[PDB]
Amino acid sequence: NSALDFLKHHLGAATPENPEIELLRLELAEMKEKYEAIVEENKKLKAKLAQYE
Amino acid sequence: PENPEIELLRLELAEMKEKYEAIVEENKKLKAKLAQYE
Repeated sequence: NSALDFLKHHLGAATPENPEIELLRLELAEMKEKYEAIVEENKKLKAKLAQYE
Repeated sequence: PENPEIELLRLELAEMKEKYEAIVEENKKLKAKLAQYE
C-alpha cells in the first residue's frame, strides 16, 4: 500500500544532522553557482564569435 | 568518511567541478579565437 509505504518511511529514527554532509551540500550549491555563471559568459562569447567567421 | 552518502556527494561535487573546468577551458579558446577577428 502506497499510503502505508510512505508512512513506513516517514516514521522512525530521523537522520542525525551530519556536519560533513551539510558542508558538501553547500560546496555543491556553491560550485553549481559558479558553473552557471560561466555558462552565461560562455554563451556571450559564442554570441560575439557569431558576428565573425 | 567511508560513508556511501558522503562519498556520493563527493562524486557529484567532483563532477560539477569537472563540468566547470571544461567551460573555463572552453572560454579560453573562445576569448583567444575571438581576438583573431577583434
